Amino acid sequence: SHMSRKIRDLIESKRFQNVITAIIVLNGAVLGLLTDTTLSASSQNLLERVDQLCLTIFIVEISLKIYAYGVRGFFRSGWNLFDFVIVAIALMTFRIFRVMRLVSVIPTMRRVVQGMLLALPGVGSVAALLTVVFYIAAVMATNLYGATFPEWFGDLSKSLYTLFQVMTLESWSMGIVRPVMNVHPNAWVFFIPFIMLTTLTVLNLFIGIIVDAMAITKEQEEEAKTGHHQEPISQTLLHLGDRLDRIEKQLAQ
Amino acid sequence: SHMSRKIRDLIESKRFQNVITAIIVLNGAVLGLLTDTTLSASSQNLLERVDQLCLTIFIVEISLKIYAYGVRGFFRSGWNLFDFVIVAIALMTFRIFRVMRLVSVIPTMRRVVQGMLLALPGVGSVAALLTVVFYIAAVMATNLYGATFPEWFGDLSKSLYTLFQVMTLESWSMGIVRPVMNVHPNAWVFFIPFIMLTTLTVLNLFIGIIVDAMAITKEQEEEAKTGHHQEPISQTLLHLGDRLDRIEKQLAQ
Amino acid sequence: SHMSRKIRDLIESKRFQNVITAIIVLNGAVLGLLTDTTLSASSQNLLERVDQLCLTIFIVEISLKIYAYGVRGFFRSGWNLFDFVIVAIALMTFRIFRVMRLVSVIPTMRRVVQGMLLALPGVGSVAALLTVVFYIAAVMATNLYGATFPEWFGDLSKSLYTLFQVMTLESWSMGIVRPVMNVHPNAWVFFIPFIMLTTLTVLNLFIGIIVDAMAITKEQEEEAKTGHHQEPISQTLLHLGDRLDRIEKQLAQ
Amino acid sequence: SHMSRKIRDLIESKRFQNVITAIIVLNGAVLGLLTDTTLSASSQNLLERVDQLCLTIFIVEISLKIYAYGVRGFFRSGWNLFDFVIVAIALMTFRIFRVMRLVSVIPTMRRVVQGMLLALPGVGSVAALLTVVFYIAAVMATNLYGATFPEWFGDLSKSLYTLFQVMTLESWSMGIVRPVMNVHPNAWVFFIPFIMLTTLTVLNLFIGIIVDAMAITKEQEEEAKTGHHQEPISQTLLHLGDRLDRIEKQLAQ
Ligand SMILES: FCOC(C(F)(F)F)C(F)(F)F
Ligand SMILES: FCOC(C(F)(F)F)C(F)(F)F
Ligand SMILES: FCOC(C(F)(F)F)C(F)(F)F
Ligand SMILES: FCOC(C(F)(F)F)C(F)(F)F
Repeated sequence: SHMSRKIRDLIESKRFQNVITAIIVLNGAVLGLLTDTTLSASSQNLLERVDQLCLTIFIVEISLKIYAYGVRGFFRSGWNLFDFVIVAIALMTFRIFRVMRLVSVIPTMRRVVQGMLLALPGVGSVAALLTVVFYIAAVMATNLYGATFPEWFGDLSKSLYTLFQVMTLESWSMGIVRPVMNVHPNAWVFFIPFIMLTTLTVLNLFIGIIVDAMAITKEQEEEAKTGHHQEPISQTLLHLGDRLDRIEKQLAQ
Repeated sequence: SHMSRKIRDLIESKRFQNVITAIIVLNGAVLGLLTDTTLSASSQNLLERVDQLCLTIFIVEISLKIYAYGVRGFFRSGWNLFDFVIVAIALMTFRIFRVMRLVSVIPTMRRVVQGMLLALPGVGSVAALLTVVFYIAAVMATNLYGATFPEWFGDLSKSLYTLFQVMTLESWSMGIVRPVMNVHPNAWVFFIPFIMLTTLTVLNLFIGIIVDAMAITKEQEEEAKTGHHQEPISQTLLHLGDRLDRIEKQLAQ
Repeated sequence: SHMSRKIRDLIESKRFQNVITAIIVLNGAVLGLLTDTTLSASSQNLLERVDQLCLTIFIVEISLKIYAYGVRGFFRSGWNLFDFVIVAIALMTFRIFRVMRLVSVIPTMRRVVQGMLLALPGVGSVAALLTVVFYIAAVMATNLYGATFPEWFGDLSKSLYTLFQVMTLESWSMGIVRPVMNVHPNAWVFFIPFIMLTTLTVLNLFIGIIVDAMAITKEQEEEAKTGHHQEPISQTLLHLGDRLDRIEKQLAQ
Repeated sequence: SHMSRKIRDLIESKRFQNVITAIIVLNGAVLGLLTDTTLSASSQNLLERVDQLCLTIFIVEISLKIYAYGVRGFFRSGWNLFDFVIVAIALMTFRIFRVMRLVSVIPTMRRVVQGMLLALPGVGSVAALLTVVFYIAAVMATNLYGATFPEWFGDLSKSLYTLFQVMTLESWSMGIVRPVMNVHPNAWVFFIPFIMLTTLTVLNLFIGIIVDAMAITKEQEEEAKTGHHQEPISQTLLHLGDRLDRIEKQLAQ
């Protein structure tokens, strides 16, 4: 109980964070050195020991945490969970994902990610509309072009892949649409509207995420530093209205 | 009259919407399975029955609607009409367009689309300017390059297609402009200004649609949930001016 | 003097504008039909008469204008001048530029263009910075790569062209930078920073034009329709401060 | 002391600035003429004298400055330092960088750059997140594809280069991902999420820089011209609250 408190004070320490950071980076650097195919077996052996170590430190850390907060207190945070899964999973193939923990552990990084996650609900409808345009476009392109262009359109999967490439504008004309039009001369009537509508919609999607993510992140940075945020101008004005109701009611008296 | 009301209450139900949704998706999934060229004839036969069914359910739905609102009440909504045409047309070649009904039937999706449609008027002039730049650029490119580069510029249609590809930046240089400059060394004086002006204008077009669409959609989401929207800060301030005129007029008294 | 006034009333008419519009479009459509290389000589002859006619109507129009406003009144407008040059020039090679007159004659189109022109001053410094980055990058790329890659970098002109292509991201890697790195393995140290800095700066340029152009255009549309614009919230608030100074000064009394 | 003041008045002069500008441009134009490989040795000799001259003028300038402000006063400005290094370095290989001095010497250009530098801190976390996604993606692509695609993925450096090309969307599909999928058919499960996440994040990075840079630059342009800036609407409203507290406190009296 005094122990809990002294440990929670270690954990919530800034030096302790710096140390977990340093270990994430180290574990990351070593997984990077291990991509190098030319390494001696002793080189690889060291590196792989450096990694067992990193992972052991994380076990202690997570222990120090589940303890100083209890099972239900730790698992109350999605970040703790994420930290827990990522570390636990290594105890049972892309280990480099452990480097994501730079996000869970560094607060300003965590707040960028939380802004983005929190913005996802409010673009869900733009994303659904994009999804529907894709699905429809892919069925039509399969039926229209699948028999004459089967590597690009031969089945629904192929069509979706190709249309995604088309929406990114990558070789959409020299590589896809001009060859298509040599066999189907009006194919531009399909492809040009597809491009116009998906590029508009995907930028609508991007801009909505970003504008909202940034506003959320900024409120969170405010709360984290002063315990509150700026009131919306919206509600500042309403309050000004209140002081003017209590002046018109004191002026009638 | 009590029937009408009990049916309108079915139709406007949330369970009924969920069911029409489920049928759109089903009809959609089956039109997707039917792109698959390898299907047995019995497989295709089933799928095609699953589709007759979906379309029959939509007939009933639309019936339940034209009735519970009458001919003129139903046809008062552009969405009802859209629903009606799309379903009626199937009763007389891209049937997959029926999946658009996910937009007409799901309200938050409908509001995204309405925001976009409603924003179109206020960019009509940017779009016209883009149209004029294209038309002019295509006439000039036809006259300048049509004889030496006829696959890309040989007629007005070819020129427009090529210029659209150029504005999207797709192979504009390695694939179009460098080959053009080997014959017409100053062609960069045409193509580089075209690119600068159309990319600026089309992004002006995109940003205007999106900024307006989003503001409209957000007002509509507000009205749908509370029957009104936020007053513009603009007009909140004017009202503050009013309470200050009735305080300066009570203070002169 | 009464004539002047009755003519100025014709000119400023909405039917007269519709008629000049109709003639611009006609002249435009015919210059378009004339790109078609397959035309009979009689077909071309007609079309070319349709064009002499269009241009004659414009002479009358401009006459009706220089008269009903006098030499100095007409030439007081940049649009009148533009109209005058474009029409006069045809009386002494890209005639299709006459279609620009759709912009000079249609007011909502004119206001889009005026917004863009008026926004140019306030991005002049971002544009200059882009210009400087290009100039410097092109000198360095010429010296670094000109001897080994002379078609892309062999002189300053070649370098600028190539770098413009690189900033648009068009084949920048498969077509330019990977071949360059086969001879100069660290060339990515030049090209990747160039891309990062020019794409950031050119989007800064684009966004500044567009945000300002749109705000200006919107003020102009306001003035054109009601003779004034919205006061900036900025100055609305200052005025609110004024009414509160005359309430604190009446409250001290 | 009177000398200092009369020299500081020269230096801070508008004619003196115009003259340093003119010399930067000249030095720049000559370094440009010197890229031209065809020059006579006498042509190159002149040009190289024109450059010694330019650099001498800059020595005097910098002297006139270090003097009229003293060692610690001059070196108090990052721009003076930059000017000093750039000029001093030439006294000990990309000399064309001297043209950057157009930025240090022209104030509206300096303010664009200061806005951008000052905005960098507040996107540091978005940039770090992009850095982490890249690092992780490059380790995984090396392990997944390095043995079968070693020119693109054969080591970490190769992977990062390729992924940067992929994020710019340049030939990402016809040139990289389709060839990859012929050997590793599910590679789209890696590449398409990479593209979606990096393009979203890099645009978040770009938009944050630009929005902040522009706001900072605009405040700086305000201060430079009137010695102060616009107060944030934020704080204008708070002040309005103050005058309403001194009216409710005078109205209770
Ligand atoms: F070598 C490691 O550095 C990386 C990481 F993740 F390991 F820390 C990074 F920071 F660049 F991303
Ligand atoms: F298989 C069907 O799913 C699609 C649709 F339209 F049919 F519902 C979608 F939702 F993904 F778009
Ligand atoms: F055939 C003519 O139509 C064109 C123009 F300019 F001539 F009017 C346009 F409107 F599309 F641009
Ligand atoms: F020839 C010189 O002109 C250039 C510079 F930098 F030298 F001044 C520029 F202005 F275009 F960039």
